[PDB]
Amino acid sequence: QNLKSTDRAVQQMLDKAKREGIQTVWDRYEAMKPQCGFGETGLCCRHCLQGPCRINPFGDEPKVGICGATAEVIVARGLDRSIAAGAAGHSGHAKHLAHTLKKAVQGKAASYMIKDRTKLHSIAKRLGIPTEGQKDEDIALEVAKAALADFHEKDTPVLWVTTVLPPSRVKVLSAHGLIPAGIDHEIAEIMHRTSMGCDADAQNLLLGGLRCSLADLAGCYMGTDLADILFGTPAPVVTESNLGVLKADAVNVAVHGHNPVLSDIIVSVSKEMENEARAAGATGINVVGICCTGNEVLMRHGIPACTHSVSQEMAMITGALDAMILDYQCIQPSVATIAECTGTTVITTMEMSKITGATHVNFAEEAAVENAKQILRLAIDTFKRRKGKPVEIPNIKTKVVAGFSTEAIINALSKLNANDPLKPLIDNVVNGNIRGVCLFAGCNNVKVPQDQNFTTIARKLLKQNVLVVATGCGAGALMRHGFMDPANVDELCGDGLKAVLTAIGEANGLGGPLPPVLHMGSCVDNSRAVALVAALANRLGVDLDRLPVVASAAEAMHEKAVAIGTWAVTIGLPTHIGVLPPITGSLPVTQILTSSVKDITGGYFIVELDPETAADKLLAAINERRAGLGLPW
Amino acid sequence: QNLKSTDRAVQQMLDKAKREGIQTVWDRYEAMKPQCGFGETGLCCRHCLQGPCRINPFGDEPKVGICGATAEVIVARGLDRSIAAGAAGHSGHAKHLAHTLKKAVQGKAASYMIKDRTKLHSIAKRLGIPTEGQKDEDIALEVAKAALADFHEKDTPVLWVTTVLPPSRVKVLSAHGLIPAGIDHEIAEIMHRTSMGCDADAQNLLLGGLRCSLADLAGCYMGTDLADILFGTPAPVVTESNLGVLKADAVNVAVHGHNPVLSDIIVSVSKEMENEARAAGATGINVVGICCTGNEVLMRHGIPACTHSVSQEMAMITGALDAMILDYQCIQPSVATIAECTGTTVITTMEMSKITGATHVNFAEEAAVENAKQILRLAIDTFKRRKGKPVEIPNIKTKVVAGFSTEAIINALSKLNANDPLKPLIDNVVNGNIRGVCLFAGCNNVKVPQDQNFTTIARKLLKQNVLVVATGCGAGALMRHGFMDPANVDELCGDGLKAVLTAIGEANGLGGPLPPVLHMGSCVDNSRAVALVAALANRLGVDLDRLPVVASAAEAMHEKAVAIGTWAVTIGLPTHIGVLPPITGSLPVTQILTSSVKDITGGYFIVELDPETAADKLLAAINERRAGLGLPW
Ligand code: SF4
Ligand code: SF4
Ligand code: FES
Ligand code: FES
Repeated sequence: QNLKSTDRAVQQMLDKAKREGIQTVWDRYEAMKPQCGFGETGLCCRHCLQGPCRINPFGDEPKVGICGATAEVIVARGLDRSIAAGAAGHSGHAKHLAHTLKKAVQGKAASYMIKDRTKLHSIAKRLGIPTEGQKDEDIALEVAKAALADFHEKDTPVLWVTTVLPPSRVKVLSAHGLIPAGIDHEIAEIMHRTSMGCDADAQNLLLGGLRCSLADLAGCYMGTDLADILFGTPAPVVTESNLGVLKADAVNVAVHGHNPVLSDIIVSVSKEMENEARAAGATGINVVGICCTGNEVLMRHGIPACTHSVSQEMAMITGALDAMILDYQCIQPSVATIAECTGTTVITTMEMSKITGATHVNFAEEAAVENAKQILRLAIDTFKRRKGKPVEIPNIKTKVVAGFSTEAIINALSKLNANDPLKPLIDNVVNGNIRGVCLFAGCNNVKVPQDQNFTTIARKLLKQNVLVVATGCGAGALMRHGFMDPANVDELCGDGLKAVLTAIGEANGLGGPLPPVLHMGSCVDNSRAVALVAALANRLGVDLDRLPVVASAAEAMHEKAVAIGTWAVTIGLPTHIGVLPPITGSLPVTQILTSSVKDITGGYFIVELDPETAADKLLAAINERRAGLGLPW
Repeated sequence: QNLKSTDRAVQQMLDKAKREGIQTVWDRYEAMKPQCGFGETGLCCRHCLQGPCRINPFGDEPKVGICGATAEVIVARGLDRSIAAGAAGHSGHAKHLAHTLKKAVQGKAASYMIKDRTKLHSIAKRLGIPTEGQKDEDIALEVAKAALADFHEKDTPVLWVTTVLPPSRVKVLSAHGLIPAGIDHEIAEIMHRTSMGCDADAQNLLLGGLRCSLADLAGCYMGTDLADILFGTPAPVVTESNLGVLKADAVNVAVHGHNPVLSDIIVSVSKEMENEARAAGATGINVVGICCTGNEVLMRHGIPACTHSVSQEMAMITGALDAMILDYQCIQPSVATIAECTGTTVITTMEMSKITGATHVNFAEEAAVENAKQILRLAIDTFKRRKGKPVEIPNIKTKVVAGFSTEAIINALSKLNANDPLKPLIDNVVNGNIRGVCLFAGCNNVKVPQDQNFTTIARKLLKQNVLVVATGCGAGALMRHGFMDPANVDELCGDGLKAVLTAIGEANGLGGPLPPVLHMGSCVDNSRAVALVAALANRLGVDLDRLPVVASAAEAMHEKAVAIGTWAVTIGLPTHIGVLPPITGSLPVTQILTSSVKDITGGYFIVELDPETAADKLLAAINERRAGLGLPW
């Protein structure tokens, strides 16, 4: 089972699923082998009913699509649609939060409110919305209106791009026509230009993809901004991760998906139904996180993380998961059939994300508390149905220190330099105690033994004094293997990084270091890493493509992860991807994405499936940036 | 060659391409055989990097996608994305025209203007925009603003849906949540909900697809409305079609694509450069149409149609096509390589639709006349380069009567009843002289011998007294085979239909009938057929799903054609498709789309590849509707 997952709790549940005959994502993967090589290389097109068209990577015909589309065009069009789909998910999430904020301050949903006034006012200021002499509810109404306005064309470009990057970067992007005009506008223009008989030039297509990836960035940053207003900006928190955070004698409720508009309420309501849970025989209601929605409530409330991404079914296999409360994105639809076997109540809540066989509860912000109670009462009923049934919760968990929003990181650094908080970080980059920064992002992928790339790469970088930050299921992988536990700094970190983590920790009252890896939150919270890197750029007076900062989507899966990787390139970062995107069937497209895009944005993809080799390539990229700054390396 | 195309001019050019070694769309099709059956049946998914996933239609594993996605989900998600892509093309076209209109009346593009004031005021009235006491430029600015507003959420739904269908139909659709909130909003929500780990219920997914198809309808109707304001509403016109409209001694310039914002200007400018063309040795500039842009200028100006859709390369093979001026959509990218062999100058004009190897001219409304002159001067230079070269223009053309906008049809009928113009049509439906109405729409498809389904089905319906209207490359197929020539009424039409065509024609001064088939314009001008059918419904006080009206996308290809077929179903029509959409791998999805959707919208798909059988099925659907109205059949 260690070929399937490096997580020992997952291995234990894989054994249980095997002897119980429950098919898993790994079993469905094995049944899919050998996979189609045309699709794997990108040399397949179904964009019209003359298809499917495929192209042999090598050999004889077919060499060209039926309409004349070359390999270059087919690969670029498929890639562009994946970016647009990712942008559609992150920005649909943000759009939902924008409507929630508007409702809240219009008096239409009293379960929601402005919790972070400071964040609200700074966002308003960033956008040029006046605050002086204004009601908070009116400032927020203006912010929500501005958020919704960025989805369409207007007299300004997308402000959640142009106001969040340095002016020099906006200038570079504008010169190449890469600033989005509107988030949904760009998504639609991608779908148009990639449809049959439209755009048929690889460079033109890919420039469109870069622009659409910035629409994805805008959606991420908008989602983080709005969630922080509504639910609070994260600060350091201590909790735990992995299946051992389940409790046989509690009602175990997983929140799973992405948008916490529901699950932040589930958290608060669950606390108030403790006595109702005790009346039914439980100790209380044990809310645990899966995937991004779990990251959101981990960051804000210290809710323990149960599992992530590829191993999500395994939480159900314990037999102790009484309910799984779903919104959207990254939910394996198998959970609805597995629930028949495990007893778990799977509940969908969003109109546009239903799963056949799951119970649907039509969540409305107007009714959030009542919806939560309905849902948790199904969870309580399910807990009662498993009175006397044995469960198998692996007794495996790690300690997790998390909550490192960019505001929190700045505050932590400010204890070393109150009026120039980024300077202590830059000082230690300059003197080599910090070699660079690496952001781990994205999913697990059934093709890669779960977590193996994240942990292999992170271990090598940490020993080379790289400051590692993480989001999404990259953070999930790292937390479940101990990388967010400060007790592991001695083992994992080079001496210079240890010195810095310790200096910052001891200045924040901890008597111990910061953890080896800084958890910056959910996938939309990749925007937080952008805020940090942009602030560093501004403090240094350089653009992001001169900073020793890289990104790694080491086990990427979702179209959202392709979008994030693409905007990391577009904003200037060397960006590793540890799974093959469907591009190897076109050398010209591969060359654009890994090489000549450097001349456009200064970033570039590093495609590398071997994680030891990927780490060396990422270190080389960091060190090239150090050399460009005149720094030792 | 008659297995490839039923058009004799196309057959002749296929022989020429064969002996010259020029590969065609039919050759690239042959090289693609056998095509992938997983894609053909819809049982393939590449929506994440764990894929590709396929499902065997029958037999053993793989039976399910790696994430758990069933055949039903995979097929519905692929279909939904095709609808969104079609919606993105028709509404990108409309959006462009909306910006052009705004520019025109803001004084920013004097080559454009309000040409149809009557149309402008009636659209304003339909939308609830005040006209009394307003400048035309201000009415138009408001109409353009309303058009752009329908692309995003706002306090009203999409007005180019809710103001163009009968209130009873809007009520049925609203009750099922099918009215779009915004055109690009729905496109993005499709891409979101079909991404990995989101919507996974076939019925829910397909309801989303129906709503997105109405976003496509809105884009079509907006495009027709705005083009009529800017360029004039079509009225009856006489011209010709097929390759014989090329002239060896003229500069032959094809306008090809969809959006006529450029090609309407090309037409007017070409007339003024006649003397410059004569100075270079030509008789003049001969502008001819390909695909929809050609339909647009055929309808408004009587520009002859050269060819359509699958046979577009054949215009170049004559050797006489001096330039091909492209905007976007349905342009085989092969034309850019074929041009090397044929001498043709292929010119792209739109930023988001480029073709490697073609010359690009960056058209701007602000500069339309100057751009046109630059483009036509390249065409003149190319004409000069072929001094003394033999050309092979097949001497094959048909006479075409076209221009039957809905306003024109109403005006024609009004000569039989001035104050109740629809009543003569309804009278003849009631007494059986008109059995029903059939709209032929959509593309040619290399899988079907070109035009064979359109002409086979049309011949059977016309003999059964069906009033046949046509758009797009369906109109192209019918015009090239003589179905728009009134001289063929005796041969083609049943006696009752002949009587009606003759009565209307003789009342309009013609001394002859209307043509056998009424050309209602381009693909967005399928919206004109909706206006006609909606007006009939309103006059009868019934919904569209009680009218004896059907649609046939008899040789469909483009994602746009899937979108149109889907909104024809959604607004209440029995809708034939003569090529397999990728749905046969899921019987549940097939059953929804061909049967249980009747219970939602009253329309339904008729999937039938045999055209004689399709005609019988369409007649049965028409006759069932007649029976529901209590009419003989
Ligand atoms: S768009 Fe071109 S390459 Fe794609 S399926 Fe259609 S014919 Fe084939
Ligand atoms: S979304 Fe599911 S079915 Fe599609 S490729 Fe990914 S794992 Fe396979
Ligand atoms: S041929 Fe397998 S992905 Fe299309
Ligand atoms: S397996 Fe051929 S279309 Fe994917």
